[PDB]
Amino acid sequence: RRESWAQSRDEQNLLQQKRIWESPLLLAAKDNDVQALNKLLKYEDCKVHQRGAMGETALHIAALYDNLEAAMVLMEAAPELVFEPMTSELYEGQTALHIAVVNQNMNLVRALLARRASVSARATGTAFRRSPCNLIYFGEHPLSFAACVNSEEIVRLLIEHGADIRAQDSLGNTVLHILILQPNKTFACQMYNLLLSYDRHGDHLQPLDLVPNHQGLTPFKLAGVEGNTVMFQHLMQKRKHTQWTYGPLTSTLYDLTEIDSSGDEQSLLELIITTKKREARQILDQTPVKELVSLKWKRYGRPYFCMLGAIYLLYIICFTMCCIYRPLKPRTNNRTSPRDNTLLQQKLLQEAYMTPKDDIRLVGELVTVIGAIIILLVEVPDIFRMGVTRPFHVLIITYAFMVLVTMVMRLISASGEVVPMSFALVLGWCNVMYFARGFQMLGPFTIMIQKMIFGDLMRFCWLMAVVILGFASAFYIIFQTEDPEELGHFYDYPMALFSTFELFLTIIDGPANYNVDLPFMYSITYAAFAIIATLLMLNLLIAMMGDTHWRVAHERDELWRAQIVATTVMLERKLPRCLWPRSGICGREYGLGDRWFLRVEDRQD
Amino acid sequence: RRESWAQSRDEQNLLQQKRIWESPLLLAAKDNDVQALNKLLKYEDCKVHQRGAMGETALHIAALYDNLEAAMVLMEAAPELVFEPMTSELYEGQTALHIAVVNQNMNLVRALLARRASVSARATGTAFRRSPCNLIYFGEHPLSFAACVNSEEIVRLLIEHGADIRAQDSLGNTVLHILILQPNKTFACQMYNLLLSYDRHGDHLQPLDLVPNHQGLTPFKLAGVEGNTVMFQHLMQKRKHTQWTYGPLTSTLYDLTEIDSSGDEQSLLELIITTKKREARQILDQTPVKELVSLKWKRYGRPYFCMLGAIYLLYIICFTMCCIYRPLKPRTNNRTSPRDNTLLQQKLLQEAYMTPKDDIRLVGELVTVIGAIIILLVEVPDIFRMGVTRPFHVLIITYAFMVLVTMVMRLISASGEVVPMSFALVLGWCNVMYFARGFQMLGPFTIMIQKMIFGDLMRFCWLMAVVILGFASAFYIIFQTEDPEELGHFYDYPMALFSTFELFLTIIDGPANYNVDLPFMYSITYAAFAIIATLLMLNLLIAMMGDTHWRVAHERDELWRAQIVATTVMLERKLPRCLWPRSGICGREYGLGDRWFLRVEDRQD
Ligand SMILES: CC(C)CCC[C@@H](C)[C@H]1CC[C@H]2[C@@H]3CC=C4C[C@@H](OC(=O)CCC(=O)O)CC[C@]4(C)[C@H]3CC[C@]12C
Ligand SMILES: CC(C)CCC[C@@H](C)[C@H]1CC[C@H]2[C@@H]3CC=C4C[C@@H](OC(=O)CCC(=O)O)CC[C@]4(C)[C@H]3CC[C@]12C
Ligand SMILES: CC(C)CCC[C@@H](C)[C@H]1CC[C@H]2[C@@H]3CC=C4C[C@@H](OC(=O)CCC(=O)O)CC[C@]4(C)[C@H]3CC[C@]12C
Ligand SMILES: CC(C)CCC[C@@H](C)[C@H]1CC[C@H]2[C@@H]3CC=C4C[C@@H](OC(=O)CCC(=O)O)CC[C@]4(C)[C@H]3CC[C@]12C
Ligand SMILES: CC(C)CCC[C@@H](C)[C@H]1CC[C@H]2[C@@H]3CC=C4C[C@@H](OC(=O)CCC(=O)O)CC[C@]4(C)[C@H]3CC[C@]12C
Ligand SMILES: CC(C)CCC[C@@H](C)[C@H]1CC[C@H]2[C@@H]3CC=C4C[C@@H](OC(=O)CCC(=O)O)CC[C@]4(C)[C@H]3CC[C@]12C
Ligand SMILES: [Ca+2]
Repeated sequence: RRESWAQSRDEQNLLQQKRIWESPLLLAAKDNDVQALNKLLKYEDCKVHQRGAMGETALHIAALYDNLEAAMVLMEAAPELVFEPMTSELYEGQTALHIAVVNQNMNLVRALLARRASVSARATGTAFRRSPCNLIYFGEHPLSFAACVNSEEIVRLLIEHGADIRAQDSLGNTVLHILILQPNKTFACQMYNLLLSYDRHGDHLQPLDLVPNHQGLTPFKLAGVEGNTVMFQHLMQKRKHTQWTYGPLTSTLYDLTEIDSSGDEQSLLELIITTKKREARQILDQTPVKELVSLKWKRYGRPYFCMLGAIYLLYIICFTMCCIYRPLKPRTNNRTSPRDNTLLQQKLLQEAYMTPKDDIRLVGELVTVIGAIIILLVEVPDIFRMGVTRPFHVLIITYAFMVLVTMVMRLISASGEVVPMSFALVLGWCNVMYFARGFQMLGPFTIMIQKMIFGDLMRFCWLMAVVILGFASAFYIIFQTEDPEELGHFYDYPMALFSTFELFLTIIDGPANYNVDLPFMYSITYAAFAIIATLLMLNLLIAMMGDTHWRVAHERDELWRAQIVATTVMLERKLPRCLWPRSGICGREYGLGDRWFLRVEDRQD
Repeated sequence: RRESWAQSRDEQNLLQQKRIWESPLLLAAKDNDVQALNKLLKYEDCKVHQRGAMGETALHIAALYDNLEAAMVLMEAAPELVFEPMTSELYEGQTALHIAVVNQNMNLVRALLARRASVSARATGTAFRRSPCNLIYFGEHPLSFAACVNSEEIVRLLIEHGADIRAQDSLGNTVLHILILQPNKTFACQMYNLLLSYDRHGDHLQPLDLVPNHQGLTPFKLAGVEGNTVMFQHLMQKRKHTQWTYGPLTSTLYDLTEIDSSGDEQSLLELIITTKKREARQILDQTPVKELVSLKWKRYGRPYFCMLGAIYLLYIICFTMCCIYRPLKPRTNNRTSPRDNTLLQQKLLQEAYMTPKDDIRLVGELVTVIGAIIILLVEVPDIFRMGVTRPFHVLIITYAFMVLVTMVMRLISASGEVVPMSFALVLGWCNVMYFARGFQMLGPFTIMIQKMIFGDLMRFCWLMAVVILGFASAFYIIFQTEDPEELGHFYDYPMALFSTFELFLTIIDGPANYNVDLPFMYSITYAAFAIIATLLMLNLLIAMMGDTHWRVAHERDELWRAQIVATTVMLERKLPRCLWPRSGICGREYGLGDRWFLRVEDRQD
């Protein structure tokens, strides 16, 4: 199932080595063999256009095994074999110019250009596309191939012979975008300068560092999403304008145009926080950005997050107050058939709103219903307007349904409404833990409780729900032939599981009676449940929750700053303008244009 | 709100760059432009006194962007432009001599001194004052500016031209005080020697290392408060007088005048322990001081701290003894209206002191009242005599009120006095934890209990008082329609919070009855409270109290020595002389003057 692509790849690469061993022409191109390559091309031609296992000529082989002399003898006998690409599906459109560039063969690339090779050869195969299957993402063009391998010789050689500097691949990446997607980040900085040096701006469109992809990303914005910090410090030096320097002081000044959210729908700060990478959050510490989100939060962002956290805390007190005064008449019927098993003595009211203390509650209930529709008007026209659904969004909409269920369940006088009022008194209060991110020291406590549930408890609840089902289905059998008035823990099977879950966690004690003879098999089975499940499997979980606290408190300040960017972006697109002005100091009154700058000085030495 | 100071700073620094771009004269001073600076000053003058955005001439710009030749052409056309300072509020009083010194421009400072520049220019701006807003604290004078940048050339150059070595800024700091407030501490040691070398003592007042500030600190005492250890080892070598050396032995001898508390109101040991810095306690390990407070404590300081801890331990036993024998007659009235809810059967006496076993208690009560006025006579005329109130002071005055409340509450025969007797039996005993600092190994256990309450429990009680209010207001609703004779934990709402606080910490068990049918929603809600709140949020707090024990026991001996200095200073000003003599061996009988020395020998090699 969807794994034969790596199986057919390995059969095709072995099919290449079979046809390279059958033909005497092509076996005389692996190891050069100029004595026989003369003699084979002397016979008549012996089929100079022999296609191998993957669409290849005899000149592709001599360029691939780095045979300079075997191609010089071949090109003098080749009428047009520089022109033909490979005609495969795996390696499609790869001319012989591509192969001679990647191997840094400087003498062969001078040869193929001399016989008029096309430098715009679209190598549109499937072994060159951006994929986790392919270990290389070089591009499509020989200028793109020469840039990724860090060869400063062929790059000068191809531009002189007319290579296009603005060519794009299938993913729309210009030749400066692929250099950001390379592992050797230091060598990609020099190639970023050398390729942009061949940009004579002749009233063409945007000058090669602003050309977007099919997604819309510039090379600056692509270096932010991909977590490329070395190609971010180097690309920022075009944008800072250093003012006066005064001994050790240096009053630099950053441009801040593609970083801050303009009238354009996206910004750099929105792309960093919503991407699926982890190294992209490392770029949120650099000197243009760290002084931006800590200036956008100290002013304009903390007072709008505490006013939004004091209305909600005076809302969920208004909901708790109008819910512990719920109606509750004294009874209707007699004590039903179970003798003393059924203790319940209220059976809440039907439809009486008299007695004016209930009219005070009616004002306190309509606030909690209006307050639960406004949640469904700023959350439901977000997901059903953007489509994708990527987690306190889902704990504030679930609260918003459980109030709206209770309204429908009361107007029709349905009976049991203590169940929607128990998913709203605990989902409603435990969302005040969301507002513990405007405080730095209370911030990543919400991170630890996520990584202890979904990372250390969902991985060890499957080895605890097996021991608990093992010993509760053994405790039930032992106390199945007993009298469940004394020692009545395990009286039926749904209670045997709940009263073994509690004995696991050591919250209830552990049963004994001392006035009766407990069955013999209980004293052995419980003395093996106190060992395998109380001190040895519970105290393995508490140790797993003691190095998830450690590896989060070790990076306390980095997890908080990613909670401030994600809050400020959420609070900027919803809360409108004239209450949230642009950050920084504008141009247009200091002779700088329509750009929004942000200066900062730092003592260096 | 009080953040426009950094906003008006950034607009003013951009207003400088606008007026530097409008004037052809001043734009010909950034990049020197000697072709046009000749042509502009040839026209007529074209306003040689043009003030820019911040009070500046055209010569300030040529000194700020390090333009030597643009000022040489300008000063020959400048009639008096060396004289005028900046006339701003930000950069006020800064002449052009200040700017040429900071940039280490040696050729320009020779020029401005040749045209008779004043070297006593009070640069009394607001961008030079000591503040966390300003990244530099250089001073006011060009001799003060040359000392901070570590230039040994201009410092010789200014003293030859008559710079005052004893000048003071607005904060009273002489030129040796600012060198202690510099980050490069190694380079500030050489400048301390070179500036003090120009001190020919000519029957002037105290020789430049004893001149106080407006606070009263000498440069030696300022190096103690500011935590500057490198400027403390270097400044101590003036004070030690080395005696005989005998192979590896070396019997050095320290001066100990500005360290130990003289008749002067302050000492070095009082300033270290009462300042708001943390690096100031690092200086309390150096060789003059560490052998002082460990000689002031082994004798004279431990026997006066254990006699003061055995009177108090025989006082709080006298208070416990006279409080569990409190009067308690057998009743007055009947069992009041609640059936068996009100179990109480004493209702303490009014005013009977007969039956001579009560006359023994009266002697035991007057000791506990006299003992609680003496606390209010050595503590209340301290805070209301010094004004500022900066924490076992507040747990010994709170004990002193709760005894004095109980005296007033008994003489008027008021009813409920079990509440002031319960803030005095627990505040009174838990102050014997104060006297666990005369013991080295019991010492910083009092530090750990502070940093676990005010540092790890006041930060995580706000994420626990939300879950506890969430589940107690859900447990109350479920057991609101029940019979609270069986399973009567949550019978009213103040008890639902207390019986969920206890279920959180796992001190009471967890309710069950097994003879009745508990409601269905309880078995789900409690099985989610045992997970989110017993093993996952409690065992996150216990891990937070396991790396606060670690980071205090790692520095066990440093926290104890700061508890001995703070005890010895407190016990020296209250307990008078003739019971606490001066430490060290005096002069005046060995030909050394009126100084109090302390010798120590150490094997070196
Ligand atoms: C009748 C009166 C009482 C009206 C009551 C309205 C408020 C109690 C509600 C209405 C809309 C709610 C907001 C709707 C959306 C959000 C975003 C939501 O953010 C997330 O889910 C996470 C995003 C992030 O991590 O930044 C958190 C709750 C919050 C602020 C809600 C807080 C409480 C609000 C203001
Ligand atoms: C921290 C570790 C132990 C997590 C492991 C998860 C499970 C082992 C626990 C967590 C939730 C528990 C359940 C939560 C609630 C109930 C309902 C309880 O009784 C009922 O309310 C249903 C009976 C009825 O139908 O009336 C029976 C046990 C059961 C299934 C519990 C069985 C054990 C469960 C699956
Ligand atoms: C009738 C008889 C029993 C008189 C009883 C008097 C003592 C029981 C009281 C009176 C004054 C009290 C003292 C008043 C002041 C202080 C300083 C106080 O120091 C601090 O608060 C912290 C200072 C530091 O950290 O060094 C600690 C308690 C102590 C020694 C008190 C110890 C107990 C004393 C001697
Ligand atoms: C009747 C009920 C409400 C009991 C009330 C008890 C609290 C009011 C008391 C009991 C124990 C006290 C604590 C005991 C010990 C310390 C350590 C103490 O730490 C230091 O003083 C260390 C610094 C130093 O070296 O002086 C600070 C006060 C504190 C937290 C105390 C704070 C107040 C507490 C919690
Ligand atoms: C270690 C963690 C859990 C600290 C978190 C702090 C709070 C969650 C705790 C600490 C003190 C507790 C309070 C201490 C004492 C009381 C009084 C108690 O009943 C009373 O005495 C008042 C009722 C009446 O008026 O008669 C009700 C619970 C309450 C408020 C407790 C509720 C829970 C509190 C606020
Ligand atoms: C009636 C019974 C079933 C009670 C049901 C309780 C649960 C449905 C609730 C109560 C507390 C909740 C948790 C409270 C806090 C968090 C942390 C929260 O973490 C973050 O959002 C961190 C990331 C960020 O910074 O936004 C994720 C949800 C989670 C696990 C919640 C998941 C759902 C929980 C377990
Ligand atoms: Ca128990």
